[PDB]
Amino acid sequence: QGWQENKSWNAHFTEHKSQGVVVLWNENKQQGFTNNLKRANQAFLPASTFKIPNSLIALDLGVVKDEHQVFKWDGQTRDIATWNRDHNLITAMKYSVVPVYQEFARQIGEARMSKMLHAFDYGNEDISGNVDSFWLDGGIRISATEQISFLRKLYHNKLHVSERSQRIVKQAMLTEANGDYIIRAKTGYSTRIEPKIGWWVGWVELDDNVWFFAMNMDMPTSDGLGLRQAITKEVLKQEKIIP
Ligand SMILES: *C(=O)[C@H]([C@@H](C)O)[C@H]1C[C@@H](SCC/N=C/N)C(C(=O)O)=N1
Ligand SMILES: [Cl-]
Ligand SMILES: [Cl-]
Repeated sequence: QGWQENKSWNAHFTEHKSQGVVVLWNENKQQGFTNNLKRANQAFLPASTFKIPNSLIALDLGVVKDEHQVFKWDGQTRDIATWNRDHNLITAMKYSVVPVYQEFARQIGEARMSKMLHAFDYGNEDISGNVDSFWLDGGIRISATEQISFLRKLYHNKLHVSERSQRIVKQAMLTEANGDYIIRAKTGYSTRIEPKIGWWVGWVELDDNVWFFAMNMDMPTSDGLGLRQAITKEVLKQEKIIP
């Protein structure tokens, strides 16, 4: 089997009248768990979770000099208000500012974007579509288990980019931390192509172990976005990963 199936986590999806998959990886024991082995291997558009490889590539090619470089707002008012201001790599990740990352992809270019995604072993490695939207409405597809594989390489500094690039991106992935755990992660909301889904991918660092996770769920409207982190934390608590 490889992966173990734990159907009891479906209770957390059903409790919120939702459908989806959570995948966990225990790094110390090299064991994986999921509520749905089939959906765990189903490949979707990455949407904003593609900000992780896009950040790595932009840094390594010097499109982004460091996490303090300011990317000026282009003056075009967009629907998410946090986008209509200047950003650096830290705040553009936090607020998931698409137009900044679309400019990164334009500067990287089709040829180099394709070779890096092949170097990364990322999903189906297919960038067909527009250079600045293929991860939103083009041909790239990645499963939850494939996100884990990619994230594990990032955690260990094993992707073929500089160690510094990988350290900066993991810094920008910082989402939450207390005296018990650190979460580094990235959210995604795929809306341009059916089915609309939400993503949350990353890992939980403990004193003696790290737990990688990748989840996606059906997201017909934006009012459910909070359930990405809420369902994931319910699974993490049930498995006694976080208190
Ligand atoms: C990437 O996944 C998304 C981009 C492609 O639009 C961004 C946008 C936010 S959600 C939009 C604000 N919702 C309000 N209700 C996002 C996310 O939260 O994952 N990623
Ligand atoms: Cl994006
Ligand atoms: Cl940090």
